[PDB]
Amino acid sequence: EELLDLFNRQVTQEFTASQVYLSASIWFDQNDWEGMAAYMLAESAEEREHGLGFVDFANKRNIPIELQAVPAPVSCAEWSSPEDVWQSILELEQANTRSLLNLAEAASTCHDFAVMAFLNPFHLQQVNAEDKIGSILAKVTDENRTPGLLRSLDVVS
Amino acid sequence: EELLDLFNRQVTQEFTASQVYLSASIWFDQNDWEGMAAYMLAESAEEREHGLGFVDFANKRNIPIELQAVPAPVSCAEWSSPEDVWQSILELEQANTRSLLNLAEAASTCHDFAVMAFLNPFHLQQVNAEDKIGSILAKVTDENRTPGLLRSLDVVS
Amino acid sequence: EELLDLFNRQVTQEFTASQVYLSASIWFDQNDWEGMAAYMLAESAEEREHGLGFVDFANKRNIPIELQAVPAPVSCAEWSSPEDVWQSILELEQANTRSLLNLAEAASTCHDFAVMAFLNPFHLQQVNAEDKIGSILAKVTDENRTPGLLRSLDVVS
Amino acid sequence: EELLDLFNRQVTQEFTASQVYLSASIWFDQNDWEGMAAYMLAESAEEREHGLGFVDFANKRNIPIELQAVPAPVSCAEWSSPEDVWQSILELEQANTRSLLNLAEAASTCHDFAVMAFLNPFHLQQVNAEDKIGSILAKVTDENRTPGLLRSLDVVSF
Amino acid sequence: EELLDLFNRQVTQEFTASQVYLSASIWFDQNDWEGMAAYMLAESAEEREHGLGFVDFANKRNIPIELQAVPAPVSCAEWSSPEDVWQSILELEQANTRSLLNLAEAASTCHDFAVMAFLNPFHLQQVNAEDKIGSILAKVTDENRTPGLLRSLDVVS
Amino acid sequence: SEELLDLFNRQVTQEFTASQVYLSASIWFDQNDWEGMAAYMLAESAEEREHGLGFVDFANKRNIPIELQAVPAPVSCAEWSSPEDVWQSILELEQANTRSLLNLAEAASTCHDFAVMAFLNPFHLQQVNAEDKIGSILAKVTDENRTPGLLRSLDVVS
Ligand SMILES: [Fe+3]
Ligand SMILES: [Fe+3]
Ligand SMILES: [Fe+3]
Ligand SMILES: [Fe+3]
Ligand SMILES: [Fe+3]
Ligand SMILES: [Fe+3]
Ligand SMILES: [Fe+3]
Ligand SMILES: [Fe+3]
Ligand SMILES: [Fe+3]
Ligand SMILES: [Fe+3]
Ligand SMILES: [Fe+3]
Ligand SMILES: [Fe+3]
Ligand SMILES: [Fe+3]
Ligand SMILES: [Fe+3]
Ligand SMILES: [Fe+3]
Ligand SMILES: [Fe+3]
Ligand SMILES: [Fe+3]
Ligand SMILES: [Fe+3]
Ligand SMILES: [Fe+3]
Ligand SMILES: [Fe+3]
Ligand SMILES: [Fe+3]
Ligand SMILES: [Fe+3]
Ligand SMILES: [Fe+3]
Ligand SMILES: [Fe+3]
Ligand SMILES: [Fe+3]
Ligand SMILES: [Fe+3]
Ligand SMILES: [Fe+3]
Repeated sequence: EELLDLFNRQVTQEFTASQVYLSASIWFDQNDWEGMAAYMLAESAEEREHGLGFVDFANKRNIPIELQAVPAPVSCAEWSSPEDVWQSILELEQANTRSLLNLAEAASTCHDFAVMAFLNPFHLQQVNAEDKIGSILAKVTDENRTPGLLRSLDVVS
Repeated sequence: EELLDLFNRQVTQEFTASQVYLSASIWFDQNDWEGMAAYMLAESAEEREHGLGFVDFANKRNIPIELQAVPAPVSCAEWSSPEDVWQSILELEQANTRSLLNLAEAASTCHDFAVMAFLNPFHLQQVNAEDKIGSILAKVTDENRTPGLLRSLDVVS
Repeated sequence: EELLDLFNRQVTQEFTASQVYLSASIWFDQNDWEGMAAYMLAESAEEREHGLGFVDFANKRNIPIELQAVPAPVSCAEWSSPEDVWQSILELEQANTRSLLNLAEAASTCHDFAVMAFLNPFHLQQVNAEDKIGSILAKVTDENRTPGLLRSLDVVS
Repeated sequence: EELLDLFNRQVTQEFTASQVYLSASIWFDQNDWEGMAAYMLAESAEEREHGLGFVDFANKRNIPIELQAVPAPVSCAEWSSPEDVWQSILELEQANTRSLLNLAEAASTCHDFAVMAFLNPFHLQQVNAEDKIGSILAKVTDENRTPGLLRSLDVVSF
Repeated sequence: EELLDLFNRQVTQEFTASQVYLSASIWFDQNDWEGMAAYMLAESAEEREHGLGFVDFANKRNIPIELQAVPAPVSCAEWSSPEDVWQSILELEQANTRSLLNLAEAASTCHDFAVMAFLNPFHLQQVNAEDKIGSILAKVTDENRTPGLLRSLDVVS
Repeated sequence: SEELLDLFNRQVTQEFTASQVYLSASIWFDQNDWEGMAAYMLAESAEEREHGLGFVDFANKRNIPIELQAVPAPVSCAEWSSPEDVWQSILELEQANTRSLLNLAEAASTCHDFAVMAFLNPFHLQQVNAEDKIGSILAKVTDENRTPGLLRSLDVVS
């Protein structure tokens, strides 16, 4: 019952992303990027709400949910500049997107029209999230070419 | 530094309790106790906010946080009735209280007045939380003596 | 009483900090850093308000206060750029913190519960104050790596 | 004066009632009947207000008031269900009614028209108070026949 | 244990003070000091509210409370002037302060952080209460040096 | 101008000195339970500090280098034992704030420093107001304090 397992794992993936955003928030705060830290913190809350959405839909559709361990974030070990963090967040969102497309591909195989309809807005959110992060990362990578300049973006924007 | 250690453990414990309250709402939902499930769901969010509060203080005080795995909730698999769930949630809160007091003990021994001040409203919150859950459990245990009657409590949320 | 002595020293320490913030405001103003000047000026009034809070408590609790001289700020003479100012201010705040922690320890030993309670919000204020000065100093030190760029933090504030 | 004496005893009886209501609040609360607890709590403040009213009238009328001890409520030692509590509260109000009629009898005897006029709203309050408490007791006694049912109306109601 | 006892005594002391304040309102009213009487009456209600706050906390923390007798006030038999009343009220509050501090000592000894946190605002209120009473008494004692002058305090504040 | 810069610096010192003397006075009044008088001195302390900040602000704009001096420990408190003594000391403080403004203005006139003279003018008028008001309070205090308790009644009302 691959579909029920993938749905279950999607919840884990959402909560996993929430923790990694939190991890990014903490690294930014510890290094005095309060603007970038606030953005990561909001995204952490948003990834948790996506998870809660999946759980609620599962409850309604009698998809048994069993909550799994939420793994320790580990990219924070290696981050040493804002660019490192944003790049890890971009990889996280790309993985998020692949996991949703797998889910929707299993639903399609099983003719599970309800699940596919449920997933639609999420596919469009991922498009927007990858673009947004991609854009932030491009800015960060450009600005960090001059010492101190990126520190101006955080504060202003 | 056992203080740093206990502070990290507290963050973990708050997120752990968040997940346990989510598993409770899941079980309540799946068994058609929507009122009780709404309540657990809001407590889940609240525990997460307590975790965030600790993280924020730790950042400001240069207590380095490293996010740990959030363990899977274990007790659901054994719950059979609402009484079982409210009992596990009472134990959870009793544990929550214990670890706040341990943390506070270690702060005291260190003369860390800032940490003690920070924890005061959580100590008072814990008193309230254990009271409220104790009270709910007593009602549940009294009302469940008549078949069907507890379902009536549940349509009071 | 050493408690009495320390309580009186704390008043002087708050007024001393007010003067030193004022000295910084002056140095910033004379050097055309109006945004940083305004910020230091507001911190000078706040420090004076803390002094006054201690004085008022002392009157109420029969701690005799005798006001001491407020020494001339000395660090201005050596400041050459905004980094030097902000680093002196961070030191000032670290010393404000230590003096409050010593007062609290003296209060603890005498079982002076009222003094300990009165001090709690100042312990938490200090945590915030050090985090905030720490974070400005980090930005200032990063942005001053490019000529003129820090002058852009000041105006955009 | 028997009147001065009864007037002072009236004050004591009110403050005693206030304490007994408070002990009922505490038993309810400790036993997780928060609605019944809130009711008793509000009744304790009301009884205190009746005592203060008597005190104020006494001062105006030059009846010297000497505040007496308010004894420890002791029935809580033996309460074990809400029914026991409300039974004790009914007895309490029947006693409040009796000390009021004693005071009024003595006032009538002495032709103290002012005192009797002062007492009239209290005589009507007691009527209402005894009626309300008796009705709550009848409800509690009927509901407690089915396990759990009483609890379900502490919550919904009070 | 010492904590449950002291906690019960504290409720007793608050209700006793409530009666003592009532007793003073009585004495003032009987002697045509309506202003001072109204003030004592408000204080009587306020002490009663403190007692109820302790009771509520004890309920929540499972500190069994059993209400003790409220003794007959007895200072009233000896009061001859406003000054004697206000002197008894000062001693009353100094005794209120004493017992709070003992309760706090005992809580500290047991590491009862919740009780200590609950007590902190009462410690600060006692400081204010003793100040205010000390100050009223100074005024009464000064003003009563000229016949009839104290009747002025009363009809104004 | 050298004596003009020095006097302008001393003027800053004088305002903050006065601010601390007024605070000393608030503390003495509070400790002796004159709350009304205490609140008035505290308000004055803040206002004196504001005047100082106004001088600092003008100095900065005019490029008069300000170096902040020690603010001395107030010492009149040691001597005060009634409200009269506190108010007299405050009158003499405002009389010295006045002399010191007039000195400054004298140096500026000499130097033809028109902007400084313009800047001082409202402070000259304020000092008139301040010496008049302290004078009036001190006369009231000294009159009232001839009857025991009387002064106390008017801290409390006014
Ligand atoms: Fe978003
Ligand atoms: Fe997501
Ligand atoms: Fe997003
Ligand atoms: Fe986003
Ligand atoms: Fe928690
Ligand atoms: Fe909790
Ligand atoms: Fe909760
Ligand atoms: Fe809550
Ligand atoms: Fe601030
Ligand atoms: Fe600040
Ligand atoms: Fe400070
Ligand atoms: Fe600050
Ligand atoms: Fe009633
Ligand atoms: Fe009623
Ligand atoms: Fe009623
Ligand atoms: Fe009554
Ligand atoms: Fe009654
Ligand atoms: Fe009070
Ligand atoms: Fe009060
Ligand atoms: Fe008061
Ligand atoms: Fe009290
Ligand atoms: Fe009191
Ligand atoms: Fe003035
Ligand atoms: Fe001035
Ligand atoms: Fe002046
Ligand atoms: Fe003035
Ligand atoms: Fe003025």
